Amino acid sequence: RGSFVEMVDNLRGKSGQGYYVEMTVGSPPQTLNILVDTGSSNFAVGAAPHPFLHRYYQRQLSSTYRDLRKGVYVPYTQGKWEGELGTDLVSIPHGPNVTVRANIAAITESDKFFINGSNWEGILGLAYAEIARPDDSLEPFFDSLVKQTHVPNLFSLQLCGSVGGSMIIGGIDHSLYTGSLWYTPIRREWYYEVIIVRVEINGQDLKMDCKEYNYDKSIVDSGTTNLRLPKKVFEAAVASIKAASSTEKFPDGFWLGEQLVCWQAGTTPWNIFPVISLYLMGEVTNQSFRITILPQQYLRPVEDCYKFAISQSSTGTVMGAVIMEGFYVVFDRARKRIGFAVSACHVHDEFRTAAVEGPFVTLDMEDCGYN
Ligand SMILES: C[C@@]1(c2cccc(Nc3cccc4cc(Cl)cnc34)c2)COCC(N)=N1
Ligand code: NA
Ligand code: NA
Repeated sequence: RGSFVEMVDNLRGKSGQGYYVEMTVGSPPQTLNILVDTGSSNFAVGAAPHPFLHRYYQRQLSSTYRDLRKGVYVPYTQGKWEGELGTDLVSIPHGPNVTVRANIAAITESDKFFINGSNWEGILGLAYAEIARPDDSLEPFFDSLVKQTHVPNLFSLQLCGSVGGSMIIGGIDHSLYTGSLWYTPIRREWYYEVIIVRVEINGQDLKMDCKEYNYDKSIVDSGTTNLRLPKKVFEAAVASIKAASSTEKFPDGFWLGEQLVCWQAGTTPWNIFPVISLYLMGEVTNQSFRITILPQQYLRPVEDCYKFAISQSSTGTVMGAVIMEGFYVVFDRARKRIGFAVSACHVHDEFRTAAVEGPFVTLDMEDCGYN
């Protein structure tokens, strides 16, 4: 409890390609790098020699593999994969010293799923059974982990924005954050759904009906890059950010994520860009707290050229890597709550820092949830 030195800095990645952890599947153990995803609930790994893959799960080499004789087809907005379901023994070498039997989707065919040039070969869906494919009877990895061992029912993530970080399975490491954790309820166990109750750009309340912030939901998602906002809310959001940054100028394509913007090095104009504050529903009636991020988070380096990493959504709010990179995030499943604290490793400058502050008084917070 409070210290897990063997799990610190167990995450790796490249900018724009996500955060992965080392895992092993099978007996004898086969090592794979696996993308950490709080926004889905399947453990799925490449199992055939797709050209983009450094390696893949070879079931024939595992004595502990059990076939479930069942297939799954998983289409996403743009990409898809299909696989064969089975179970096997799974470990996390820089995680707890346990081995569990978990469901695994052996990916046999995929389209626009694997990234050319990336160093990961599968995905670890850490969300709940409700959104597992093909249905909620396929037990997610973390559920199996907790069912089968003494690992406490929680994990935490420090995403450090080339990239790195920590996944603490079964606890919290207090070295990884400053100040206090502040918790928001998980509204429902499907995605890690939360409720946003107020939004400010540089102190300026958007003053929208707070229902709009969570239309049709708001989720915390390590498998998405952007801070994604409901269209109606995005429209208000950029309008205020554009106006806040009207000092200098960039094309209108930039704000729709349709083109990059560039400055010469040593001299990105950070200060003309506003901070973004999300107030989150608190643990107590009429009580909220707020988390604050920087352009460092929402203007993402591409290789000094940057993408604007806030975008509109038809799927609700998605607090992706743009948000999580400012914070140590505690997925306290046991108490159905999400904790945020200022990350010890977050990218900032000498003028502004990421912030987690409270308590604030906010009335009618339950009206903020969409139904
Ligand atoms: C299943 C699904 C999925 C499927 C495949 C890859 C990813 N993740 C990613 C890909 C490429 C770049 C990334 C950079 C970051 Cl920071 C984080 N995830 C990244 C996520 C669908 O999309 C949303 C979701 N939550 N999970
Ligand atoms: Na247990
Ligand atoms: Na601390």
